[PDB]
Amino acid sequence: VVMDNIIDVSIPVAEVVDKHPEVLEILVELGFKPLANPLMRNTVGRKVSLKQGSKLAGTPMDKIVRTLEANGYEVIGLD
Repeated sequence: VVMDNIIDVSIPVAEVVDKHPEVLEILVELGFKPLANPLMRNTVGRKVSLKQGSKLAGTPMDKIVRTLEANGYEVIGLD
């Protein structure tokens, strides 16, 4: 059963990164690289979810979901 490493794409990106610090290295390769810096991530990243952010960054959600699954995560909060 899935228990750990769950990522909700519908909550603010900062909340994701706080819960999963290791996921930041993945996200910066998926159009979220300004959020590498804590100050940026805790400003813009508190307003934008992965779903919202992907539309702004022009990264297709399928690319994000595939990448996250390939690195051990289970994704929730999809449309």
